[PDB]
Amino acid sequence: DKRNAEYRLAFEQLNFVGADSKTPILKSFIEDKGTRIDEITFESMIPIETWKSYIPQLQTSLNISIISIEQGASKRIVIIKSMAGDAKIPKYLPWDDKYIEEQEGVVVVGQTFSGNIKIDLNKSPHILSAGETGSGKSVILRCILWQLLKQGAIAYMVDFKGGVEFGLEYEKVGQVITEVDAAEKLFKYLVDENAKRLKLLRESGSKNIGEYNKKFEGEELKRIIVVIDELAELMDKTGVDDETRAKLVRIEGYTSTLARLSRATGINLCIGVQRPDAKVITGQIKNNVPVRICGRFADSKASEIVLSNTKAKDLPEVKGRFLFKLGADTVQFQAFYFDDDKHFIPNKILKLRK
Ligand SMILES: Nc1ncnc2c1ncn2[C@@H]1O[C@H](COP(=O)(O)OP(=O)(O)OP(O)(O)=S)[C@@H](O)[C@H]1O
Ligand SMILES: OC[C@H]1O[C@@H](O)[C@H](O)[C@@H](O)[C@@H]1O
Ligand SMILES: OC[C@H]1O[C@@H](O)[C@H](O)[C@@H](O)[C@@H]1O
Repeated sequence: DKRNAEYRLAFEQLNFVGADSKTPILKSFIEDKGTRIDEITFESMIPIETWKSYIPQLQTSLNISIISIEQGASKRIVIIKSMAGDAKIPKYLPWDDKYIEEQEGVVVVGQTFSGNIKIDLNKSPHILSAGETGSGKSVILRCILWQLLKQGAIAYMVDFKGGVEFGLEYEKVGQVITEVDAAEKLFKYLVDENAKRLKLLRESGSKNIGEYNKKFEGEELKRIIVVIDELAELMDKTGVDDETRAKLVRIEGYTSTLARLSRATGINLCIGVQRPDAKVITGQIKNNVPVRICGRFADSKASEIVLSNTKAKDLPEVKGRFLFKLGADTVQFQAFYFDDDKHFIPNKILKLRK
């Protein structure tokens, strides 16, 4: 057993032995081939505090990035959460207009171990971005929005916090919705537009809008991008009056309809969530939004609501580091940093539209 031998040598070189004069014995090594976050279990007579003093050295000796070291079942077992030293992903990756894909509908959200995370909205039509305050889960949505705007999409932005998350500059490129009445009128219009698009597809014998657009020289349907800054603002009906609750009941239905039926019509939903709750990230939403982008959560319950797994509690504490899920994949990636002050240039969008 080569690996066991290598570790024994690395610890012997450090004279890293317990009160029994024994180097740590390797017990388990559970590896995640998607996130590249391993779980390394050891049995030693060495206190956890000595292991933590050796973090810098142990990283170089074992050639791993240590995320955490913690005590297990007994004060004789330690668990190391780590990534291999050869599993390099940047800790900082700024956005560059060079990452924009020429293929209409394709977006790039960041970098994984080998290459970029690309989402084809013609295949995976909706994106859910989950993350706590200061994670950068909204930076991802504005990045996606930028790329789609650069490809000539029509945009709608939903933020009931008076549109702070999308100021005056965003209003030059699209409609910023800040009230429940405007959201109800918007979502009703979106369900109706979607229904008109479906009948165009059925009538013309087209599989998607791309095919329909080939058939009609001057009647081209544009991709509609809808950015919902906070899903809970639409889904939580508590503490509102009878009238407002009924408006939110109806918006919940329009959103369900859109997520389910807007697949080949080019009407994409990019939803932000801060607090994973099954009353917000509903069975209907989860079943119809294939892409999940997830920041680090301390509670495995929060991660299970978003990803149907506990991997988001294992993420490194690096700002911009996220998990990407599409079907069977739960992949670690460093999101591009889309800085509004440097990167959101509204006049480039207005020039390209002609
Ligand atoms: N992709 C990223 N790469 C590096 N730093 C990032 C990234 N995203 C955000 N940050 C930083 O982390 C902090 C996040 O704050 P904001 O930029 O306001 O994020 P946001 O996208 O609006 O996210 P929240 O969840 O809604 S506060 C800032 O100090 C950013 O500089
Ligand atoms: O869904 C497609 C994506 O799958 C991921 O597993 C890969 O790491 C990405 O590079 C790719 O774009
Ligand atoms: O909010 C609904 C309205 O959205 C606008 O962007 C459209 O141009 C209108 O036709 C529509 O009635």
